[PDB]
Amino acid sequence: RTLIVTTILEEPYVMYRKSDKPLYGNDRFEGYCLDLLKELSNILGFLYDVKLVPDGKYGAQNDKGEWNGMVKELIDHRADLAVAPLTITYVREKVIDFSKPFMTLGISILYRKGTPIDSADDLAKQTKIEYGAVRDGSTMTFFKKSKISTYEKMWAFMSSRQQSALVKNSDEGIQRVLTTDYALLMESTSIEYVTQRNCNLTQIGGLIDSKGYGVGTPIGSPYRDKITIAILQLQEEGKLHMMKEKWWRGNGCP
Amino acid sequence: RTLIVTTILEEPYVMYRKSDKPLYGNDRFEGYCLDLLKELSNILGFLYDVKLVPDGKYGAQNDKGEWNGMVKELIDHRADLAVAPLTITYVREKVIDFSKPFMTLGISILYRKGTPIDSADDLAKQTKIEYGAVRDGSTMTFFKKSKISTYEKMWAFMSSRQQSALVKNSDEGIQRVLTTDYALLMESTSIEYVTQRNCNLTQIGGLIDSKGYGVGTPIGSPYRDKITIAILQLQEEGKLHMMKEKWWRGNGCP
Ligand SMILES: C=C(C)[C@H]1CN[C@H](C(=O)O)[C@H]1CC(=O)O
Ligand SMILES: C=C(C)[C@H]1CN[C@H](C(=O)O)[C@H]1CC(=O)O
Ligand SMILES: [Cl-]
Ligand SMILES: [Cs+]
Ligand SMILES: [Cs+]
Ligand SMILES: [Cs+]
Ligand SMILES: [Cs+]
Ligand SMILES: [Cs+]
Ligand SMILES: [Cs+]
Ligand SMILES: [Cs+]
Ligand SMILES: [Cs+]
Ligand SMILES: [Cs+]
Ligand SMILES: [Cs+]
Ligand SMILES: [Cs+]
Ligand SMILES: [Cs+]
Ligand SMILES: [Cs+]
Repeated sequence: RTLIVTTILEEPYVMYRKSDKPLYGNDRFEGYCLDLLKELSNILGFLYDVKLVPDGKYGAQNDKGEWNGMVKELIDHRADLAVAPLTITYVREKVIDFSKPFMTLGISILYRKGTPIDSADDLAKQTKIEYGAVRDGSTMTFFKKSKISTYEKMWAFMSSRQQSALVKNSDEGIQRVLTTDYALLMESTSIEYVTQRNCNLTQIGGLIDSKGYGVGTPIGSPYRDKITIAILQLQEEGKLHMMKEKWWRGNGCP
Repeated sequence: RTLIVTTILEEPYVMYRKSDKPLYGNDRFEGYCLDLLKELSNILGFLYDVKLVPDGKYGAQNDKGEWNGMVKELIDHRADLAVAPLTITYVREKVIDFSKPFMTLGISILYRKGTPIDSADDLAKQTKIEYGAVRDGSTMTFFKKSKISTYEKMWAFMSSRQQSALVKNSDEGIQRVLTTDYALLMESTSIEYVTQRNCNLTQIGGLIDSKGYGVGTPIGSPYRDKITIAILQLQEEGKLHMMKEKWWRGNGCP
């Protein structure tokens, strides 16, 4: 059987390969998520067809409760699997199925080395350093929904001034941190990838929560549980950690 | 109708409450897993009867391949849920359904403070300091099945003299660490709890793998997905973190 896999460009999970000529089909892509998909397909014995989500989004709900992104692709049975850094969340888990996590992480803070900022409360209690998150992502949703005082304060700040503190995507966020006085609230695995490559940046504080990425399937799909068992096998064999080290490790920080 | 919940005594997850009279029913018990069970039952709206697993085991396979412990209670439909620090593993996930994790953790090392030992490699390359794990637990299985060179060596040591380096339970392991030249390979969440209470002990190195604890249900359970959603809600609200802080915090160490 050939499975249709929805995905999205996101370093280092899914990237365009480098080549002298135009590329076609699955050969267009490489990354952690392509390696994962390869291992899963060998364990479970399926073939696969990788398609970028047409609207370029992960999956959030609008005011009318309608979904977009890779989540909507699954709800509508336009894909068999979503393989991406798709955060397992309460709201998504109500409308699609996820495997157990293939990576665990938490929200943390990307900012410059060598400053007095130590934690999110240090950001919450001031207004000179701007801070925000990718608009409509699981990090933003976390803050919008929080009832913890510090995070309520932070949400009030991020959402002020027509959400001027938010960014459209992680790359925009990375550039804003590098150039201006701005902190990005970012999933810790992406932070690790960034700070391997930008020696002037650092994670600030630890993880403010705990969550995972999981393979998405339509609700009621039989592949959800097979993929879970396959992920646990890869985890216990040390394969997922080897895959992470392959794609994360940078060129060293002087 | 009332759900039967299998569990096991294990500090600080499930413990006998302290009282001046004999205790009965759910009132016998307190701890992280009792708080979790309460929260789950309020979200999902069920009543429950907590029942200690009769053989006092978590769940492992005998040579015939028949299961025991909480895992077997679920297989046999003698319990509806298992709420305990029941590690989510490849072998278990084949025979029962686990919620998504309510806690994430890894194997690490419990040892004495003040020594030059820094990692599992340091242990593996020597014979003066003994080391082991709880017999037939998920940590022992990790070493038993590892194809990583260092962990193969460590397993060879752990299995000599008919497994004399292994212990029957965590308290025996802790007492051996306190009294003799011995390090215990232990789940990091249990190391955190021990080292807040025994000031001469410390965790050595970081986590050598990654995994979670989940709520166990029989394969096919109408509650598995409902419980996963409730866990996600409790995580996102900061309630699991608060519960961990309540039960882990000690006031005596350094
Ligand atoms: C790359 C981004 C936009 C994705 C990745 N996982 C989160 C998601 O699945 O919503 C988003 C990041 C975030 O919200 O910090
Ligand atoms: C307390 C012990 C016997 C349990 C706890 N979780 C692991 C399990 O579920 O197998 C075991 C610990 C270990 O093997 O380090
Ligand atoms: Cl699951
Ligand atoms: Cs090219
Ligand atoms: Cs294949
Ligand atoms: Cs679901
Ligand atoms: Cs700092
Ligand atoms: Cs509050
Ligand atoms: Cs700069
Ligand atoms: Cs209840
Ligand atoms: Cs009861
Ligand atoms: Cs299962
Ligand atoms: Cs050393
Ligand atoms: Cs040390
Ligand atoms: Cs080997
Ligand atoms: Cs302490």
